[PDB]
Amino acid sequence: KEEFKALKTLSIFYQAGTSKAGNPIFYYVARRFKTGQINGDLLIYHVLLTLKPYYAKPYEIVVDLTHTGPSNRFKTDFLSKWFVVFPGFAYDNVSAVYIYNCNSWVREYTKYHERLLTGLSKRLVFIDCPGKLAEHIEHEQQKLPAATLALEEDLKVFHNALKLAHKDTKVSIKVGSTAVQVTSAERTKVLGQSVFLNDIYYASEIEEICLVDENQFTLTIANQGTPLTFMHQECEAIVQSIIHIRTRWELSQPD
Amino acid sequence: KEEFKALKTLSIFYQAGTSKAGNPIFYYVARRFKTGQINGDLLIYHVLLTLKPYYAKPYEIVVDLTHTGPSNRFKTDFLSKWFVVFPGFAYDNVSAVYIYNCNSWVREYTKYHERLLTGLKGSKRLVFIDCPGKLAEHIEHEQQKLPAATLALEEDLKVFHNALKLAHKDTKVSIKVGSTAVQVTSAERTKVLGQSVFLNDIYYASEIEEICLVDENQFTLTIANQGTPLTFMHQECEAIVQSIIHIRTRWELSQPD
Repeated sequence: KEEFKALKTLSIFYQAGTSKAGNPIFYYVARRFKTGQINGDLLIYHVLLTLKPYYAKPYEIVVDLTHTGPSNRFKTDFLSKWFVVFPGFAYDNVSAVYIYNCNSWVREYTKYHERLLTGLSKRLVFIDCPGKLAEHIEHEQQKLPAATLALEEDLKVFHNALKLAHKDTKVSIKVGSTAVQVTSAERTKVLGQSVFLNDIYYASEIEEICLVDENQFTLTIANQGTPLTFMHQECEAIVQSIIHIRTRWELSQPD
Repeated sequence: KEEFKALKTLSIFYQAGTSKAGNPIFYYVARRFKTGQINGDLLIYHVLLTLKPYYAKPYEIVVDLTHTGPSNRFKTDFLSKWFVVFPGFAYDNVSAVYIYNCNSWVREYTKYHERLLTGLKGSKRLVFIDCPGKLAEHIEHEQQKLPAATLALEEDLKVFHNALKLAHKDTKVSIKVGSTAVQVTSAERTKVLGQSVFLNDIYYASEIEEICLVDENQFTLTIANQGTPLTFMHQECEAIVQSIIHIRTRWELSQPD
């Protein structure tokens, strides 16, 4: 009764709204699940009791993947457990699954767990732009977490950047007051589908900001051994942006 | 060596500038020391080694008491050790101690440890400072170097001027709401170590647990880890609450996952 009550306050999984096709919607906020902190069974049970009143009828799911990383992963055994516990009709009634803010780590996780994720049917809809969600759920019916919605406000956008790696990738770098977002300007495949990835780095994860030259800068990210390196005609302006953002953050942290 | 080297990185005690009387200036940032988490002797050693080159000649200290509370206290035996660990001349050589942002808790700490602070009460060398400007006056052509976090609390402030903090004894205060904190600055003076000063209590958006509008003229603030809630009276309470709710919401929207 202790930890279970808590999962509801957390808002990891909750019902809210109705889709344009008339089905109740549920939101799964991936970053709120902490692999080693929260007990798997409790989450499964909380999801179960939330969906139970509805899953004998058509329903839809919005998976909010913003900022989802290894600390939010479903371990191999837990992942497969998810596909066995709910009755069969429960899985059959999911009319659509909307994937929001899919990113590089999640893409790798799906490749590694590819054998199992095969089940996911033209039911998977990747929302490559916060606007396209409207094409399925009227704006006023939407209930993505306020903290997710906040990441889209007051962005300074730099198009035509190039992320350097074994394979270079064209990207847009977006600096907001609390985070840096690097969005692919080219599609990759995630589960057989072509989508735009959106990697998010909170000011609090940016350990170092280096300006190499007029058109190249790097970012050292907590828990990532290799720096992120980018090229752009306005790298000093991009570096200034990120420095201001991280400085405003540091000046607001606990004593 | 790995634990000691970190103290310099924490920026608790640092040198910066020269007074108008021509003496180096050192900054002690009170809120940056956390009792029961930092070997007390290590702070003394870090302070000792940074004053060593200068304490044989007159020097000055700026103590930033911004947001200082019980988690930053000098325990009795540690507070005592600070009076016996330095070379005699090192104390006499302290030409002045500027005290910035003294607050209610520090005032109480001072009454409670009155016995060990006797030699500070009524000292001509303790100068209580109101704003970064008055401190800069004593420093070379106004070149104060208070921590940037302290100076950020000073800008873009919405100020409510004639509020009344309610208690057994009511207090005239001005309520200031900034993007990251709320400040309650006394309008009347009180004694601290024998001097009549203004107190500035600071509450970070993160400590603001609950906000309640009582009447059109009254609101309450519940601060984390402080039992008694704060209650104020003022004609524009609806607006004071609206402004603090905004500041709190923005903070909540940025917490970790």
